[PDB]
Amino acid sequence: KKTIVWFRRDLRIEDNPALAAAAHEGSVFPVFIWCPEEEGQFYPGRASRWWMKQSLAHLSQSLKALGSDLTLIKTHNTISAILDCIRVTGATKVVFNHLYDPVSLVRDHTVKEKLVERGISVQSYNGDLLYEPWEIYCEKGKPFTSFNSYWKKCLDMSIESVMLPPPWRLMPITAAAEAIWACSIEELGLENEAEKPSNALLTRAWSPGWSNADKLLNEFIEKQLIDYAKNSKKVVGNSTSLLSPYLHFGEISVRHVFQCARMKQIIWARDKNSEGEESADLFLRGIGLREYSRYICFNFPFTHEQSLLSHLRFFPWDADVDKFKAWRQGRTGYPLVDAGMRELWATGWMHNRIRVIVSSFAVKFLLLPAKWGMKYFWDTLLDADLECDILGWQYISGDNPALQGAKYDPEGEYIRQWLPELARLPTEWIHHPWDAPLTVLKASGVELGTNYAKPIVDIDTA
Amino acid sequence: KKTIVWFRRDLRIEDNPALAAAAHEGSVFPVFIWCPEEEGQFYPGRASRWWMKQSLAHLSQSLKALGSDLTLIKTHNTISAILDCIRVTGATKVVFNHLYDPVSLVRDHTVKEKLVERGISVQSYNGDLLYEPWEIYCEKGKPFTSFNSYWKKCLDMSIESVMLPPPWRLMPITAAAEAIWACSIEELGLENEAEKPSNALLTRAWSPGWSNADKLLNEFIEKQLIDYAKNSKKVVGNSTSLLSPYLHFGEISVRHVFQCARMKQIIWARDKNSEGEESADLFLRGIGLREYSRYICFNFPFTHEQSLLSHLRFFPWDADVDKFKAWRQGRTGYPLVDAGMRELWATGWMHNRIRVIVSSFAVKFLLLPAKWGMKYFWDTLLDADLECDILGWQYISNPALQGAKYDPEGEYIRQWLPELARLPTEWIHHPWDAPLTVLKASGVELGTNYAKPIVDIDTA
Amino acid sequence: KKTIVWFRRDLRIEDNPALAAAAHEGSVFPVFIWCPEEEGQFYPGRASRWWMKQSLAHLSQSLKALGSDLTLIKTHNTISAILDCIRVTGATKVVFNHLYDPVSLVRDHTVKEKLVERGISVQSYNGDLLYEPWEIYCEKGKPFTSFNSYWKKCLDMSIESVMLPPPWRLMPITAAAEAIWACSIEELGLENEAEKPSNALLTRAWSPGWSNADKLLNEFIEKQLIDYAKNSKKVVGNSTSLLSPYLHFGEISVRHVFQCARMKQIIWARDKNSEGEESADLFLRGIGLREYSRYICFNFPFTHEQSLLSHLRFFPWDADVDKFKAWRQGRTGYPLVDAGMRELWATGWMHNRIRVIVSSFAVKFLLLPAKWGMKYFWDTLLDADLECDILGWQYISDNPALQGAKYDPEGEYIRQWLPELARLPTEWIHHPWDAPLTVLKASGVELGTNYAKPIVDIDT
Amino acid sequence: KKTIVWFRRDLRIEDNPALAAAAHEGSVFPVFIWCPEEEGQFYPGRASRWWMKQSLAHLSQSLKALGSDLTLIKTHNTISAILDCIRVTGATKVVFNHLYDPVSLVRDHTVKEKLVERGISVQSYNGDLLYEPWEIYCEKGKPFTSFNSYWKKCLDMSIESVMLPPPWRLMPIAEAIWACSIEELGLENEAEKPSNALLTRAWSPGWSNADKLLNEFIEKQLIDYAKNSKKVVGNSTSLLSPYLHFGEISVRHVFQCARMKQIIWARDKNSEGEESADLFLRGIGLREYSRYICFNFPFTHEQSLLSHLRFFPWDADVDKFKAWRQGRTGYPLVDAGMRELWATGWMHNRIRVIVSSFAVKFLLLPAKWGMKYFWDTLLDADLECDILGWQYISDNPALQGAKYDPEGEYIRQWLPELARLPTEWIHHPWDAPLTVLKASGVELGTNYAKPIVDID
Ligand SMILES: Cc1cc2nc3c(=O)[nH]c(=O)nc-3n(C[C@H](O)[C@H](O)[C@H](O)COP(=O)(O)OP(=O)(O)OC[C@H]3O[C@@H](n4cnc5c(N)ncnc54)[C@H](O)[C@@H]3O)c2cc1C
Ligand SMILES: Cc1cc2nc3c(=O)[nH]c(=O)nc-3n(C[C@H](O)[C@H](O)[C@H](O)COP(=O)(O)OP(=O)(O)OC[C@H]3O[C@@H](n4cnc5c(N)ncnc54)[C@H](O)[C@@H]3O)c2cc1C
Ligand SMILES: Cc1cc2nc3c(=O)[nH]c(=O)nc-3n(C[C@H](O)[C@H](O)[C@H](O)COP(=O)(O)OP(=O)(O)OC[C@H]3O[C@@H](n4cnc5c(N)ncnc54)[C@H](O)[C@@H]3O)c2cc1C
Repeated sequence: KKTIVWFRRDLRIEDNPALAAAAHEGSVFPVFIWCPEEEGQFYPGRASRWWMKQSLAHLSQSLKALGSDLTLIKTHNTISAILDCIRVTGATKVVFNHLYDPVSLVRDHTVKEKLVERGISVQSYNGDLLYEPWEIYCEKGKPFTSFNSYWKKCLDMSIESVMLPPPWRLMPITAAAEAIWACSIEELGLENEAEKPSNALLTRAWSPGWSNADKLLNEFIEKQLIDYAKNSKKVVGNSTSLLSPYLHFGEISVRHVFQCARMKQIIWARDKNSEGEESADLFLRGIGLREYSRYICFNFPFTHEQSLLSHLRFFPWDADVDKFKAWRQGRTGYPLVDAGMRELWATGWMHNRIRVIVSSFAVKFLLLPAKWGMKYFWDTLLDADLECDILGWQYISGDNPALQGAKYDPEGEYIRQWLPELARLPTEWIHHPWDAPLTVLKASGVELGTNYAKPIVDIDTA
Repeated sequence: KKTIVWFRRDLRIEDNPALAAAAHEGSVFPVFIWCPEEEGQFYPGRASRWWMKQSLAHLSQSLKALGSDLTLIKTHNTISAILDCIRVTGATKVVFNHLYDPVSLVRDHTVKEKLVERGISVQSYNGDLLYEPWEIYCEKGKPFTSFNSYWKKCLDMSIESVMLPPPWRLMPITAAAEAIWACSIEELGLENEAEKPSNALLTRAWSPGWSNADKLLNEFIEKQLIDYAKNSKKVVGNSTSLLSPYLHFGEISVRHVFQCARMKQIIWARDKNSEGEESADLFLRGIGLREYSRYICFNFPFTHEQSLLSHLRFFPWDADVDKFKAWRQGRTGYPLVDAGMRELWATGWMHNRIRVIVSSFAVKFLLLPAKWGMKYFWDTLLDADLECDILGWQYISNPALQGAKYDPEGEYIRQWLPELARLPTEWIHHPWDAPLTVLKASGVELGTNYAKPIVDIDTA
Repeated sequence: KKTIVWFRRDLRIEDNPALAAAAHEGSVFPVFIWCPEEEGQFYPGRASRWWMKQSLAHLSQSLKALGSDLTLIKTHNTISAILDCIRVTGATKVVFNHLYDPVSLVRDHTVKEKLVERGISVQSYNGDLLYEPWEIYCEKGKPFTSFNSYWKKCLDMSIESVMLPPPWRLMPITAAAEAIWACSIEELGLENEAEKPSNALLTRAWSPGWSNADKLLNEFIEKQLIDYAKNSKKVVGNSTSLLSPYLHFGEISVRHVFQCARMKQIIWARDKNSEGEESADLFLRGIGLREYSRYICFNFPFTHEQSLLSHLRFFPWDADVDKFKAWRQGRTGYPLVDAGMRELWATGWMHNRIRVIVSSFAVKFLLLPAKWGMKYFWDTLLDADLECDILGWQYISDNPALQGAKYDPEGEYIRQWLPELARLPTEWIHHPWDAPLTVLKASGVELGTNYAKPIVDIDT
Repeated sequence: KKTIVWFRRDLRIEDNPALAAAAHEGSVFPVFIWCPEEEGQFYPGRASRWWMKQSLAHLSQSLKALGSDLTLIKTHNTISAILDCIRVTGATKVVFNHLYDPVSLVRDHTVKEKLVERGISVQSYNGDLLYEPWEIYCEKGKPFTSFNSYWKKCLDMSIESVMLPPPWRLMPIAEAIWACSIEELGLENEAEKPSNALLTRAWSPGWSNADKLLNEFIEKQLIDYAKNSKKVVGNSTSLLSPYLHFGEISVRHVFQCARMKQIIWARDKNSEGEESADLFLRGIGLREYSRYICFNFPFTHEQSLLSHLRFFPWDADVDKFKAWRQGRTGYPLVDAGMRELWATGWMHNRIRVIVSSFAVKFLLLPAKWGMKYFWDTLLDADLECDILGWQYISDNPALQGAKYDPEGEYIRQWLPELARLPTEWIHHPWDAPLTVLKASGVELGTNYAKPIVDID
């Protein structure tokens, strides 16, 4: 009994329907493979690379308490290093968890069918979704189009796979020679040397590792799930889940956040505390958006499999740099649009709606190439998914700054935290200081120019 | 397409494997049967009757939120009433859970028989035990007999069940005709109006219902599981888990107690938190006693002699009434056993230490018969589970020595016997022999505001 | 220049105006004189004495942080005693505080007129009361007669006392070997020997020392004083302030608490929190009664000229000593009565509402001589003063079926002290002997075996 | 019987010996006079002028509960109105509290010189100090030279006054000439009204709040004053400066409870606390040294400046100074100053000396030219204390920034741009070699103003 477990994005030792199977047959030794030779343009971002650089030491320490080791390996020809350890340990099946980005379904399918050459087979599993992306059908076996009708379907199926248990103890493979070309994390070029501390001060407002995701989940529900309904439009403060980074990397089983959040939604329904019950629907509706991402990405091919889906690939964005240089620096001249970008670079996370503020501003007002923008988004955000992000820059494809600010920001407290220079305007007309009278600004300490960035462009022509 | 569940001691829906398994094949219809006289002498006790009357009503709301209603039949011909309720819907399935009491075992092999022979399908499930007591083997087909040997093997076979989720939208069928006599719990014979006002005062210390179980669990594991290894032996107040009733009635799925109490055990091991790693494995071994009862009842053969298997069937040695009239009134004299019985009579629960002190003195020194022993616990103890009771007495078949390891400061005796508010611990645990002056200066004159020790410990 | 500060019942450093006045002239060194040969019948009780022994030792450490050393002395005659201190110190002035009990006014009256013969200036300083018992008169200069006729007159006073700070550094003065006839505490003997191991169990519910006082008052006012209206008549739990013993021994200054609430009340006086405003008023009146007590004990006849009003020794007494030893052991039957004495004997303190029940008991429903009723209270109350206490046995000189719901609605007070009634329904606990047998036997209470019978019929 | 107490800078009813001194007698009538033209330059700034608005709104609502009333007289001339209200009410006493600033010193003496004509006696009471500087004459009348020399004699001679009780009853007793409302007594202008809105987030005036910050501070954080006082980060300071300035809390009562817990920790041998206490009462301490020099000599011995800073020429220009309140001085340790001081009206002491010392020693502006601006925006504008520190001044942005900002998170809280540099660089970005610059998000000149200075 010898089996290899290949790890991609399931760095958790609780509710893994790939790992959990392996503990039955016999001993194992896991494997992480990093091959930057095949990703083409889909190479990871700048801090997302940082993320994997951190949880690994957290995870690999975990097997040292369950009696084994995660054994990292770099290479170009993943098949060969697979062919290597197949030669050095004599296991027969290589279990693993599915992936759904279309830079992976080509990688998996080819390596498996080239793995039968040695009479070597494989069983793939589902360890990151609620429903299969091939389960939901219409009446005639077609793909849905409206998520709302989609969510009703998944909401009344109630069929899951299993919430498996955690294994008791691993069966460890002894060792092997050093002809696999890598042993330690540093040789993996996840993070460059010139930016090692500079890309490390995000550790104040973050702490990866599934051990952390457990603390953050339990502390979340009992404390502030009752107020998620009356906070999801509040951009200020930690007013939402903050479980975006963990989910993309598979550190907390989303089919576990679906139970431990479900078993509270029933309690308030029993007590008829309809306030708390109403907050639970938007949350679970939240996760359901994520299914709409991948399910479409598999039923339809991603963005038509080309540059963009059907219409926005050759739109004449102004072929200019400094505005694009200005869009990210935080000097566009607007309170909102410049607000978060001073914070995006600060901790690599923004509210879910503010992103939809900043996003539409560039392509629809600055007229800059989204490829220059989305690439920056992939370049900077922690949890920069491949599938949902391209969904994000489709709903943003098809806004008076005054009105939407008050609803999003009622009392002018957000801008005062990420733009301290404007801490002396009245709560009225703060979000659009260029519209107020000239003399009231003199009443404050805001003078556009040398002490505050004038607006790059205005809506009068925009 | 149509099924009829049948709850016996699984008053819970989160992880009810005999429940979700019915939700997928169509529609369901819950039921609860009461066995008034087919229990013979195994009629549940007084207090234990009360806990059920508070658990069901709370539970009846819970399934109501899911869109269904629990029905309640009271008869001594279970196969008959179940055979009647079948013809109201024509279901081909009747699910339940596996139980190992000597009276429902025989009740179960027949009900399937009268159903399989009559030909209507039925599935059982397992939802009360991690390991089924037929799985564990020693070499080929023999059982173990040393619990440490048993537990040493359970820690090395992780193959077990899979905790399901709770369903979403349950659909009953019709509930058409009440000819099955859909009796109400108030119409169900659970208590007596004469004694009813007294028993309701138990709510000052407990609150039944499965939903309260969860709010206690997270209240437990996140707060005091880290130091349970240094609070199990301190009899005073609330130290232990206080889960014993909720696990007897299936108020909470035991396995989920074994997940959320393991993940908080692997974290400390990774962190070198050597203290917490000790207190974790003195709780998960705590549950381990629980299975070991079940594994002796079924796979070891039952009491071939009377209920007490092969130890005490000849030497009761007494038929007194006044002594038994004195042992349960807290007028014994020993200021440790007295502090218990008033604790039991006041809240219907004791700590595991005291449950082995009031017993040992109840037989080794008071000369009373064992049979009188078990039933009095059997009538009042909230968590009176029979399998975990014969184990309680076969473990047993001066207090100052044992007065130190369990309660050193003597804080306990000054909570339930306030007459001794002015005695130091050097004489609180045995007043009969203290110096004559110390009793005078304190508010204790033997016999007048406290009775002497009922039997001399020194000789007998 | 050189002075001798005298400590009698004001063991505090903050706001001791007799001391701060001597914090300007020169060097000071404290003194505590003891003589158990001048009080005779006024010898403070058993639990009273332990308060001194557990407050002085707390005080002495506080004065040594400022460069001083409280000396302690025994003597048969204080006059000859203090003259010894002149023998070595050779100081010049003498400052003390005023008292009002009938034993001190005679002694201290001799002190002034017997030290001027030695050409020694001597002063007093009234730092224990709010208003002088002699300054308040009627319009015609006669005294008042009734409390409420007096309290309104005391809410508009002009010539107030003064608040003081604590000095920084005290210049001590070392004279010679300690003294004649005595030592620190050993020869004064605040406690006998064998009584010591028992008394220490009082520390669980009290902690002497003025340093603990300030922690309490700040903890009491800004946390509990808002609800004093709704807790003044609830017997269970720490309803009232729990300040009585400190304010007797002067461990806190009465003119500092009275300020700390008035400045507090005016805050609520602005926001229209009358319910918070009104509860503040009762505590204010609570100080009014106590001050009222010192009034009539000075300008009205000395203890009314007798323990019984002037003679009051002829009416029916029927001295049956059996009940007395029967009463104070808490075995009388009336569960509220025996509730008290099982708290009075375990923490040396009761709620004042309770103290008017039992006090009515020993004389009315039992006919015992009142002097037997003081000898117990004086012997075990931790705040057994002389002046307010005589008021207690004078304010009195009612059916429990009613007042039971008056002061303990749900009956929590009985079940905390008497646990054997833990299974009566609440509407019967306050009077069991009216119960029907179908509920006594149905509960665990058998009148006459474990819980004593009524000592006497209520219609007697 | 009636007496006219005269509230000047003691807006509180607790421990006010200029008020309760009337209570022994009888009816009173409080009045508050303002004159925006007799103070000349000392016309209080925008910051302090706003603070006055809340307290009087808070005191008037306070005294009325005692069955009384407090008008709001305004005048062209102070001495005139008092004799005017005299005739209307016909009292015999006009008590008030002292103020030891020379601009108002002579004023009270001017009214002590006119009241003896009418034959109504006056009584001034000590309501701001533990030691009214007349008694502390040492060595027969030669004042001290340092502070600690001054702070020592008072200790061994620690005689004080008696903390007087609060009052119980205030039975009180036409147009007090051309009586004016609250808003005609202009403390604000029309424009600056809404901009004063956000300042409420930082403070909440009123004597009824001073006690809370007092009692909360004494029993919660006074242990950590010895270890937090040299930390710019967070709230590691009492923040009791304004509440103490306007007489909203009796300064001696603060010394009382402080000394109480001090000796308490001496009992339990908590040696760590006992240094936390003695350091703190030193904090109130040097305040007393301010008025001690301001009495025995007028401030700077005659005028606003001692005798010197008229030579030693300045960098006569405003575009330099125009940067300062704009907070573009390059050094984030300074530009973290103005961005706060502009937005809160308060700065920690240590930052205050590193910003104050800058304008004269590096920017080289006129010293008075910067002091005046502080009077406009610091919520604690006080001549007898502002001139103290400015006379206290007359280093390295990294060598000193290390003690008071170990992680720099104080800068990443007020300077949202620089949130991505290592802690050992964020005080002087120009030293960070270029490899750590473009990788980080800052390029000086566009993403952050270049330091307009030569560092040496
Ligand atoms: C004479 C006698 C009779 C008893 N009768 C019962 C009975 O009817 N029902 C009952 O549940 N327990 C019985 N016990 C055991 C004991 O009362 C309980 O197991 C335990 O004290 C309950 O406290 P707890 O819930 O805090 O236990 P904790 O140890 O704090 O944790 C709760 C869990 O501990 C388990 N556990 C701990 N010790 C034992 C044990 N010795 N045997 C079985 N399970 C154990 C329980 O199953 C329960 O699920 C008896 C013991 C004796 C000596
Ligand atoms: C029969 C009888 C006997 C009493 N014997 C004593 C005694 O020996 N010693 C003693 O100190 N008090 C005695 N009292 C007064 C009162 O019962 C106690 O002071 C009791 O402690 C009041 O509760 P408290 O002080 O804890 O309430 P708190 O709120 O803690 O105290 C209120 C304050 O007001 C005073 N006070 C309140 N009510 C009264 C009152 N009716 N008379 C006098 N002062 C009052 C208390 O001394 C205290 O300073 C007696 C009262 C009665 C009716
Ligand atoms: C150049 C300079 C000018 C200043 N101008 C003023 C001014 O106009 N108004 C003003 O109120 N304060 C002034 N200060 C004092 C200093 O600004 C205060 O410490 C700070 O503004 C408030 O902090 P704090 O009250 O919480 O200090 P804490 O120590 O927590 O407060 C204790 C109290 O002691 C006094 N105090 C504290 N530090 C000092 C100090 N360094 N010098 C004098 N007294 C002090 C204050 O009354 C303060 O409220 C000045 C200090 C300097 C160096």
